[PDB]
Amino acid sequence: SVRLSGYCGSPWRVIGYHVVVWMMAGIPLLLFRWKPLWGVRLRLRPCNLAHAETLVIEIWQLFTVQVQTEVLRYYLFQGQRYIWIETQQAFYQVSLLDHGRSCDDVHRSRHGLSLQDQMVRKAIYGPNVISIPVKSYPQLLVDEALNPYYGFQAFSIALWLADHYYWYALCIFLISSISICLSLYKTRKQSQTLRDMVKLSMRVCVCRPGGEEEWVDSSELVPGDCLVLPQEGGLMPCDAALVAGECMVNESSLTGESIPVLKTALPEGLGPYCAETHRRHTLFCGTLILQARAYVGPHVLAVVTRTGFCTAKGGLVSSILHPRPINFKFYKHSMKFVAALSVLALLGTIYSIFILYRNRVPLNEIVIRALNLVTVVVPPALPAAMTVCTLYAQSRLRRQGIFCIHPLRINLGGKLQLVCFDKTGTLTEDGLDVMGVVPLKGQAFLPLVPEPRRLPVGPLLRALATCHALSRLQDTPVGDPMDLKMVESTGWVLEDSAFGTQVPVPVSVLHRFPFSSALQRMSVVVAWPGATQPEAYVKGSPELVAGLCNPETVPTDFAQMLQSYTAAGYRVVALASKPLPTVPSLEAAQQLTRDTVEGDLSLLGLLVMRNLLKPQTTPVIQALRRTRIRAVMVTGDNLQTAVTVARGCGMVAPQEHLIIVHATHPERGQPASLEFLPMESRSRHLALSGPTFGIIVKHFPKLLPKVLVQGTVFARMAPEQKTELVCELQKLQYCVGMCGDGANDCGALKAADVGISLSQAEASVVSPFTSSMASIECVPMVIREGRCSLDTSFSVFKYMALYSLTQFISVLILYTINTNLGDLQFLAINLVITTTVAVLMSRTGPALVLGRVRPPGALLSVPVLSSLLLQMVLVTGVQLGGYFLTLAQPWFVPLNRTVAAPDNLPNYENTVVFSLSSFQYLILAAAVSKGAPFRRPLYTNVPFLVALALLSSVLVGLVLVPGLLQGPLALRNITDTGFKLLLLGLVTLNFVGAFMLESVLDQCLPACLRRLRPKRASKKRFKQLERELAEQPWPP
Repeated sequence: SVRLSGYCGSPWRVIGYHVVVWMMAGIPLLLFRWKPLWGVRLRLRPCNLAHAETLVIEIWQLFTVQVQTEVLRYYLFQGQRYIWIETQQAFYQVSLLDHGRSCDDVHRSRHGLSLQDQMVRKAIYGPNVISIPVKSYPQLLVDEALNPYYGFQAFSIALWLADHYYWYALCIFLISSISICLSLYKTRKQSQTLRDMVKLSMRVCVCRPGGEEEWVDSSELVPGDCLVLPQEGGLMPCDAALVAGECMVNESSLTGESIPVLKTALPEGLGPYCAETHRRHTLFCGTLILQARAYVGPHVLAVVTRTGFCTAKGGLVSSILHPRPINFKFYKHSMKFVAALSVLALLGTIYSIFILYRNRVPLNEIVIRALNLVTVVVPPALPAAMTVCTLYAQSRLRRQGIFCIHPLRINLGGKLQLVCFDKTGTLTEDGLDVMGVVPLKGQAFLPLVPEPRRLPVGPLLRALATCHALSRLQDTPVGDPMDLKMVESTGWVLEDSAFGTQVPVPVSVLHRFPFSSALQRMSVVVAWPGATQPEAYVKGSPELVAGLCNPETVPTDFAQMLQSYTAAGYRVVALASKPLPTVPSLEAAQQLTRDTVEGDLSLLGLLVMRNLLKPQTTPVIQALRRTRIRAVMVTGDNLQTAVTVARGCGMVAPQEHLIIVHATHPERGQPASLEFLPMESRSRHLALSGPTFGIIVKHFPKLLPKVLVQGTVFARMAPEQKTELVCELQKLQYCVGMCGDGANDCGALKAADVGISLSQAEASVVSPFTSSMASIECVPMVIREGRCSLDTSFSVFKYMALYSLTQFISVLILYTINTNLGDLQFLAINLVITTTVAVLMSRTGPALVLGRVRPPGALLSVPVLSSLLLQMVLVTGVQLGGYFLTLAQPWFVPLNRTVAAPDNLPNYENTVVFSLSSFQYLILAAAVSKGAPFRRPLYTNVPFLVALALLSSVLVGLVLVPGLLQGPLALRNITDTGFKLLLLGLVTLNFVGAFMLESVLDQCLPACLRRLRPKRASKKRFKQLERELAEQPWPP
């Protein structure tokens, strides 16, 4: 859903808008930066899109986009270019200009592109540059500092300068500048990282039509141009389809896979070109071409399909630059909470005005001091503290091996209620492994041998070690992981082809028949010194190989045992051999036909190779299931294999039931039918394929929510189906995590609320969350860090509120008696104590164990608001007790009410209130810092503990030892010592009361709230569905 609105230019309206906004006030600019639709409507006049000079885009969010003309009228929205099609009278994305053209069109453009036609297509498509818009420091400062929060901070600096509070104005300016510098640091870091990541400039030879070859810069490429690649290979500058030749490509920079992939020439045909259907033929921008072979012609040719942001790397970089806004509002009723604090602030302000009038202070000073009191509850350090929290979260994850490109996405980790896991690579080992081999003795299968190394030397061992199609590239075996795994299992070393015994003669490959997808098998011709005649070894599908084998060799237990292996999630391949009476020689064996070798075999043994589960998978799955976080396995593999892995990793514990949901296509004469297939070894899981999922999505919208709620295994799903599944689960107000490492999981990881990729680098682009570890242990780490981040940000907001209300009460108490909190005392409180403690509060890390209780999501919660109100009650009580206790002292002398502060400073009332409140800031900071369930205990934070200890020591020095900082801070020297001990006892009483109140609330109050008002329901659609299914189970 996108809406456009073309606005043609007009000078008089623009100059009128300019003068009105500039001269009238700054409020219109604020409401425009809040609601820009009114601003653009006033500034510029709506008109026909064909006459647009400045568009408006809605997606609901508003962007305004200039239109540029070159005659080509184009604009750029979020990197992508849209051009003015005159015939269609619309703006079409250049990503779809040649979309749909067939492979024959690509092979026709193979000859290249005319230089003039290249020039026009470069005007259309733009340069082949993923240009990250870098901003200068003045531009970044303007973008940051013009926040209305910093505007209010500057206004407050003006008010405090007016009241001759120079030190406090300097404090506010320093804290605001620290906030701005932190924002600049993070923003410029991210931008520079992106720029050096996409930096790319090369000279690539392009095949100009007419037979000549042209060398241009990398940015000169346009779609439809023909590249020629170096025979040794290089880096890929564009997104091209391979038309002639083959090449090794290392797609780790794009996909994250380190293995070399075969990229072959595009198959000629009348089918539309697709980067996904023809992926094996498509070269991607940013990948590495290890080598290129020109089997036909003199050079390897590729034809450019996508340039700039159109490429896959361009799409990923755009998704990083313009991320989809986070759906979750973690701070539910944040505006209501801020208004609930602001009504208390307004009551305090009206009381301040009343008492200031009652103190007979001039009206100008009344309004100045009321404005200062209002500015008190807008803490300068709130943005700094809130950015520091996310910076610490990102640092903790990075030290754990988890990298996030959007640190605000971390809080979504503590909101996760469901995590989807791709099976292979993520839950199971990346490839198959040798669990056993099944030799024969005549017509009887021998017992399984776990390791093939100790098998006696013979035709079966040689078939295991030799019947393959390996090719030693760079002294490294490459090819089918099937073959690589079996040959490394045999222990024989590759050296046509010869093999050396691990510890017993070397064996040579006289001839080799390469594997074919249609044949389900392959064969070789093999001889060794000491052999009377060569032996031909065949490995392939057991059913087909057994037919080629002699019937008197194949045991009758063949079918039953192969089914027994297959049902257990294994993968069985058969090994057969036959003696060839041909003389052992290179020439003689090369003339053997495939039919001769494949026919008349003998069954020597079976090979079983299952995909092992990673050791870390089961503990993580059971830890997530213990936390009541749904573990869903969304795989493209077989359903039986998926179910076996799911039961093995603890997604379906043995006491649980698993129902396989099967859906029949609505063929002619009948509708679509759902049938449920129960199987034997919250407690009822469903297993269904991709076809079944699509059938249910189309024809069964009523039963789809229940399937999604109690569906655990999702096998045989295509990547579009994985993305659809993630979206459908999110439609039930799940917070879905996706932990697929694969490249095919790209859409699901982009769609999911938390998308984690397992084996990546520091600079990976595949998903918002990337990890370096191969195990799914990064998922509980992300969840623990997200819960810690949510708890930490809640504690920081609570401390900011408590902070602010405490200082507000102190200023009110001092206003009542016609004094104030003094200049350097504001500086000390707001900078030395509060900013330090607030930016060190968030440094403590997540709890070491994931627990069932979830962090809250409502800032105006009864627990949070009750905590704030009951902490402020005790703060006000302690300060007023201290003030009413210093009055009772005999040495006390009332302040000079005639003058106004700071003229009457130092005075005993200011001294007592400053001392008490300064201790209360540290007390509240320690009180809001909860540990378990979501964080480590407070003392594990050594900077925070050192700050609390040193600041408490400095405050105790201020109270006790005379003459220390009592000159600058303007503290009256209290001679009495029993009174100092009484004040310290009042501070200790407040410190004990704050922690006891926090403990009592945390323990009792949830129980009291549940007993008082049991929740009628839960707003979440999935929880409603879970209760509905408990009432009446759906599959009967």
